[PDB]
Amino acid sequence: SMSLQVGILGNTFANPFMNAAGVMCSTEEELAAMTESTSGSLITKSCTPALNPAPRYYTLPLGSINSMGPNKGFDFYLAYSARHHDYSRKPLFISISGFSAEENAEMCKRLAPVAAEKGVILELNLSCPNVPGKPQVAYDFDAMRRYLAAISEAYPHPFGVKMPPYFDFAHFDAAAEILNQFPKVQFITCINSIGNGLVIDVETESVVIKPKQGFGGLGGRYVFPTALANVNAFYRRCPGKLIFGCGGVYTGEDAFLHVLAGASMVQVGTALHEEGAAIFERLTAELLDVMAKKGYKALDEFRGKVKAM
Amino acid sequence: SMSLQVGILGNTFANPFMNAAGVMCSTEEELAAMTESTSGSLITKSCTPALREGNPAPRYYTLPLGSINSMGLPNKGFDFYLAYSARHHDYSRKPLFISISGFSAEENAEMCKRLAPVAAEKGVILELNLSCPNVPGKPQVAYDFDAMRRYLAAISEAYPHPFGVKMPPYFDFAHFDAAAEILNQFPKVQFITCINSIGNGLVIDVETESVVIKPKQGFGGLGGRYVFPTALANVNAFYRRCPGKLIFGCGGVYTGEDAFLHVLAGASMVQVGTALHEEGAAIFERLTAELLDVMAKKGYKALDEFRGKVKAM
Ligand SMILES: Cc1cc2nc3c(=O)[nH]c(=O)nc-3n(C[C@H](O)[C@H](O)[C@H](O)COP(=O)(O)O)c2cc1C
Ligand SMILES: Cc1cc2nc3c(=O)[nH]c(=O)nc-3n(C[C@H](O)[C@H](O)[C@H](O)COP(=O)(O)O)c2cc1C
Repeated sequence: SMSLQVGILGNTFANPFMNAAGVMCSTEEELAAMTESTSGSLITKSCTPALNPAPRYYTLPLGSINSMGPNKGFDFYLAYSARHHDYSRKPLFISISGFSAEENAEMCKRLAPVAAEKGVILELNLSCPNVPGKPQVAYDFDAMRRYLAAISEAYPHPFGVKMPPYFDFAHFDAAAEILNQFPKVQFITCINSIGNGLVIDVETESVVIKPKQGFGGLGGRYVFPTALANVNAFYRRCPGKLIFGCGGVYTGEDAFLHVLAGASMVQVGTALHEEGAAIFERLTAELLDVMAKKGYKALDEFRGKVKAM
Repeated sequence: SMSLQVGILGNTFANPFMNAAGVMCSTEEELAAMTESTSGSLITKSCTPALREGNPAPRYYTLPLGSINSMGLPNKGFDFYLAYSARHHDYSRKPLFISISGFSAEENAEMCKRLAPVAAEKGVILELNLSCPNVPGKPQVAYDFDAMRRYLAAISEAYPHPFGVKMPPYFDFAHFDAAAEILNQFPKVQFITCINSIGNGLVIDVETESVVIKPKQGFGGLGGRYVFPTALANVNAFYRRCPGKLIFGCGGVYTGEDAFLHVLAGASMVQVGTALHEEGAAIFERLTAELLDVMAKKGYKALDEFRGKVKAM
């Protein structure tokens, strides 16, 4: 009849839904909750080789702002991949975001045998937007290329990159031109949060998060049109790669638009932070309802088929 | 005993509010309606040396939380807005800004040369648009710092008066610092408007499975509530890094509280785009009353008492 299945990266995902990196994925107990949910997959917290002040998160009327910075260290998440994750349940992604090309490369050499033995999939975070002193790596195309070449030399398996939003076609073209030179980059996740927004509270006349003078990354309804644009822009310019959509998903109708724009998988951040892992039962049901009303039987029938006018 | 007055640029503004460039300001009838409204000021549509019809329609679309547009600088031509500044605008009612958006530094400098005598006699104030995010082929000038420096040097040579610049949003501190370092080298840049729309978003209709505006494959500039936290961040980022310039806030203003936050972040004037497109010029009566109500509840008597005073917890 109808299916939400996604056959990519040598895996059959039950549906396109997973958590966004950093949400519900830092403790063993959250990973278990994610693994136990009806999501098609899950991803770990972006980790650093070794293990920001609070409040570092804040629920907004239209979404969220965050200045998280915090992880249990690479060894923990590599261990969770090694012999703690139930792969018969769903595939697993691990997010890494070392502070240099060398840290990332070192971490990948370590991951290589786990990935080969267990099937865990690397997502390299080039876009993280609260790193004090270090702007988004992918906003500096010379640094982008150096990271991607370093990882490609150190890592034998395919991997993905999590990208910041871009806001004009020259940057979309330049980024896609670089990514298209690295065959091991098999997927691109669009988008990380929109960086360095600022939220102020009317009553207290104060910023709502402590680090970085209140500047933090935006998620949720604020970022949805930007996320769709980036998904579609890279879908069009990187036809040899998969696009994962991330940003602004609250309903199956939101997920439908991400897929229409080009998304293979659909990550859920702010809405999952608010709803918990039961959201995935609602999203799959809502996605299927939209498809039923349109007569679609599989995602491959409309992925990327947004009609221009 | 409370006041919304703003004393900047040699004028007294009755209040901080004005239209955002491009909204309700393209024809004489719209400019007259802005002048008759209670806004403290107004600004013309960004103009080119010649008249332009702009991008094919539909090119504007109302979103749940704001708007998307790819207008493409439809405008009556510089000569029209110059004549409005010189001969029709009632300066006893309120000050006037003229926005210009030539396609090259030389286009902009020729327009400024003709504007200069009108600015000297009548007092119209120039806003240079470096951020227009829908001109097919031409990317946001202020996203290329070499072009930005070139445009500013060209206008500084051509134009004798202080002027302002309308800026695209930035999203990291390296870019905030690069832009502010350039701006601080041009003494004639006296105000900075943050922000123009967030460029090249994309909206798709679920029912039709197609983009909602025609140009550029449906990609267009976002306005309205989507952009509010980004707009506040840009206002405060430049407020901090350009202490010798005024900051004008633009983006996401639908209420007097939204305007209060802009001023708290450092805005001297507050521009209103999407919300004004939807409500019309009566919005300014509501915004002033709402802003006065926020200040009454806090004991503020003037905007100088809290402008820029956001507390970093
Ligand atoms: C609290 C929080 C923590 C996050 N941590 C990470 C992270 O560690 N690595 C990463 O690549 N993205 C991180 N993100 C960004 C999300 O993965 C996602 O890109 C963003 O929130 C937009 O999705 P949304 O609109 O569904 O929230 C984080 C987001 C939030 C709100
Ligand atoms: C229909 C429309 C036309 C616009 N035209 C211009 C323009 O000609 N020049 C300019 O600098 N900005 C233009 N803008 C951008 C607005 O001035 C403003 O920066 C943006 O809409 C964000 O403000 P808002 O959230 O209040 O809408 C236009 C915006 C819209 C929606």
